[PDB]
Amino acid sequence: GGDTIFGKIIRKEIPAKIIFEDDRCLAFHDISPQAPTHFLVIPKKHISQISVAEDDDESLLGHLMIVGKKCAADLGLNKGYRMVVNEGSDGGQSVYHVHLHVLGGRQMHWPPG
Amino acid sequence: GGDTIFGKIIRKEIPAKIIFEDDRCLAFHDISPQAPTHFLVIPKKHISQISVAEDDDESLLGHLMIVGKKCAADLGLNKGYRMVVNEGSDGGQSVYHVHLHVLGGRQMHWPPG
Ligand SMILES: Nc1ncnc2c1ncn2[C@@H]1O[C@H](COP(=O)(O)CP(=O)(O)O)[C@@H](O)[C@H]1O
Repeated sequence: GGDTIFGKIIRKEIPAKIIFEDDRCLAFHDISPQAPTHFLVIPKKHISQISVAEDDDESLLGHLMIVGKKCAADLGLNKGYRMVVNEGSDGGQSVYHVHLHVLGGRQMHWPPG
Repeated sequence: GGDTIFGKIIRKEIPAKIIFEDDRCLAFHDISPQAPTHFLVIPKKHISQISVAEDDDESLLGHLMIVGKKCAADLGLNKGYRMVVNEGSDGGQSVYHVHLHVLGGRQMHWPPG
């Protein structure tokens, strides 16, 4: 689902510590975590960045989060966590396939970067 | 609606520089801005934290995101931005009512807190 490394991972072309999968997304642990628990929830539809998402991707986008809070519960993150979507340069996006970051396992700080 | 500060704002007790509103959500500038452009998007129905959210609130959550991107774009955050949702303790939540954070203007750093 796309011409980025997230696509290769979705296509099972390369490995990722896969956490959850359904027909429209895939959750896996970040290869370079910034917290004890750091995983990603990505959709299989190739949306490059959130600013490019359609009104018609609303449920899908909400699914990513739904999936996000579920998988967090199942990783023993009962004390809280932070969810992050980055858009472009200023935002710090590393891969141009939209995705949700879920980080837990320590105190997250303010500001959020 | 709500008991919280955000319930007070949904019910116009205290004003807010409203960027957007609809039947489902409300977007307003943050009074403790962490970047040049820093705004919040809360749903009008009371969900206090993301872990108590049902699969039913999926499109409403995708909607906060869709509106988030709309507003960032309407407030001209063309270089990028970052959306952050805070969960419980570890997440740094004090305001117990679901809310999407949108930050822009400056370069956002990694890790996100
Ligand atoms: N009257 C208000 N108008 C706009 N934003 C507000 C108001 N009161 C509180 N907020 C904002 O609520 C946001 C914080 O919510 P949380 O992320 O859940 C908790 P914390 O600030 O402890 O990290 C802050 O950015 C703060 O400025």
